[PDB]
Amino acid sequence: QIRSLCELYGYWSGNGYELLNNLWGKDTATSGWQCTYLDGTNNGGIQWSTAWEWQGAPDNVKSYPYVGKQIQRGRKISDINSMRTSVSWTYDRTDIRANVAYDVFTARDPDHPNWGGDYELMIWLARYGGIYPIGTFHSQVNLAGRTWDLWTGYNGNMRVYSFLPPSGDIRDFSCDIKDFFNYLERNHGYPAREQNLIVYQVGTECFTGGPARFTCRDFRADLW
Ligand SMILES: OC[C@H]1O[C@@H](O[C@H]2[C@H](O)[C@@H](O)[C@H](O[C@H]3[C@H](O)[C@@H](O)[C@H](O[C@H]4[C@H](O)[C@@H](O)[C@H](O)O[C@@H]4CO)O[C@@H]3CO)O[C@@H]2CO)[C@H](O)[C@@H](O)[C@@H]1O
Repeated sequence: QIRSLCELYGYWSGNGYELLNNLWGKDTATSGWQCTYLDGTNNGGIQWSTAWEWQGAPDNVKSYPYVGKQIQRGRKISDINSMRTSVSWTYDRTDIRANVAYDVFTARDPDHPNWGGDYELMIWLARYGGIYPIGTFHSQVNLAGRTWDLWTGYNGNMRVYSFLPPSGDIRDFSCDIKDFFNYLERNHGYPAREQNLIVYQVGTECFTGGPARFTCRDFRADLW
């Protein structure tokens, strides 16, 4: 690896991207740790990985190490035409409580901190070990060439929309996240004209299990 980010909130940035050893829930663990590795910044993308083992509190996320596309504050979702992104990844085992997911926060306050927002949009590419997203099943949705189970609910005051694979995982994926926002704007009253983009990330929420290793063979993200 080029860089080893094994500290709590170990951080790298470059080429318009950032990487964080985001162990935000680790104090709920009874044992374990996690490191995030920058493997490469080849071909306009990021190659990275994270190794971990966690025990305790099986409904509590211990971490969400991520790669993020850096963005300028104050961009209304309605004024973003496209959020084209692709990811290729593997997990070395699936007998773990973990996901792989895109995470996007928006807020009416353009200076909202990066830990949350008024709304959260997740796109899950894996759902291992019997975990659930926030909330309850809403409906099925056709986007990005696939069918999704949309779940909705609240984390505090924040409305969370999670799009899940009905079956299996999706280890090679590409989409335009604006298709997902546009769907929410039309059918869920999502106030895109009032909401500013806060973060634009992909990573893995880790609950329990391991030793496990997530490898992101390639990540790219753009927005116009
Ligand atoms: O909290 C600040 C922290 O947030 C991090 O971002 C979180 C979002 O806050 C969060 O909404 C979301 O994590 C979800 C996860 O997707 C769900 O699978 C999980 O569901 C739990 C649920 O909470 C329980 O009630 C239920 O019984 O069990 C299920 C699991 O089976 O809930 C969590 C939130 O608790 O996604 C984001 C990534 O972790 C930020 O990354 C960080 O910066 C912030 O400090």
